[PDB]
This record gives sequence, structure tokens and C-alpha cells, in this order.
Amino acid sequence: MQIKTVTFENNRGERLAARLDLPVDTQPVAYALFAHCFTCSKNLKAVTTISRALTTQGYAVLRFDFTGLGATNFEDLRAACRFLSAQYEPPALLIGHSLGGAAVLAVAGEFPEVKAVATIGAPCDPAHVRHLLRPALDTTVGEAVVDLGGRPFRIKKQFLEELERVNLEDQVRTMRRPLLLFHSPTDQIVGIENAACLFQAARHPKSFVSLDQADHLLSNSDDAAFVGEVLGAWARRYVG
Repeated sequence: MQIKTVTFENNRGERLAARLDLPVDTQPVAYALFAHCFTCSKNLKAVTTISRALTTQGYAVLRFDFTGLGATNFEDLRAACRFLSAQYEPPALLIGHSLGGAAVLAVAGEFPEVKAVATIGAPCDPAHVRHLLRPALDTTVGEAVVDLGGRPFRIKKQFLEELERVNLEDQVRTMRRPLLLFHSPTDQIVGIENAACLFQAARHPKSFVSLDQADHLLSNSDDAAFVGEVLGAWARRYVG
């Protein structure tokens, strides 16, 4: 594995940063976009453990920090996908954790080259997102403060507005791509009922893997390794 810092712009010319994790394979089996909220934790051990499991299997992984902790919206995720399409290969796998999971599910259908989608702890609807969010104080307008049980962060109000308008369950039903949902039954932030909701909305192929006693932010790195290894093995059926 080699890790690189990358930079790219969105359609407003704003500069975004990400980390690109490359495998030993000169040609990766696939490039994955991984939109996540693990930056809410005390460290990045969860996301680097997942990413390392994927690079071990030959994937390249673009880690996109959805929290902005180092304000996000759908266009920033699209910008990351365009960056991969231009400078690498269009991503064949989308991965989303927490709010990032809701985001990748809502945009996956926009990208024909995406062959598989996987999420971790994703909420299924606006009511369960509202549980996590409150309006931020205006000065910079139109943002919200998110609480996932760790470091809080800001996002654009446009995110929930757009998510509510496109309807996540409709998007999942019409995605026409294989889906893998990970969720902990003991998740205190986004309840396990959200995974059942998403699974019922989806069409086959659809899959679900239980994270047993894991927490929302995967603070046990054994759980993060598990997610990465299973995800990589599963997606290989579809990406090549």
C-alpha cells in the first residue's frame, strides 16, 4: 500500500483534499470512493484499517472526509468522482459510512460506471438524519451541526433538503446495482432499523452483514478490519 494526499476542485472552484490509498498492483482491480465520518473519532484508525484491507485485495481507495473536519454537499462527492474519472479510473465501487452512506446511495444512480455500492451505519430516511442534526447559527449561511457521538461537525442544509427531495428509498430501489449494507445491532446513533428499511427498499442483489457489538464509529479496529475484508471480497464479484 502507498498513501497519497490529493487535491481537486468542485464546480465552484473550491479546493477539496482527500487521501488516495494505492495497492501493490500497478493496475488496481478497481478504484473506490469512500465517503466517511470516521474523522468524528479520536483517531483515523477505523478508516485506515478498512482502506488497508481493500488495498490488500488490490483496490485503490479515495477516502473523502464527509465531515469537513480534516461544509459538505452532494456536489463535493460528485467532484471526487470526477477527479477519479479524470486522473485515475471512474470508480467502480462506492462506499459510504454514516451520513456518507446516505449520500453515496443517493448519487450512485448518477454514475453508470459504479458497479457496486456498500454502506456502513447508513440512515434510511430524513427523520433518522434529523435525529443527528440541528441548524447552525447563520452569519456563512445555510449550514447545520451534526452529532454522531464524537467530534461534532458542520454540513450544508442543502444536503438534507436535497436528500429529502430525491428520496433515498426511491434512489435505492432504482439504483440497479448490487448493494451491501453493514450495520451494528447495537448502534446507538443510527438504529439498526435503518438497515432493514434500506434492505426492504432495495432490489436484488442486496446483502446485509451484521456488525454484532460494534459502535457507530467502529472504535474496535477488529470490526473495521472485518468490514474492509468482507467488503473487498464481496465487491470483487462485480468490479472485476
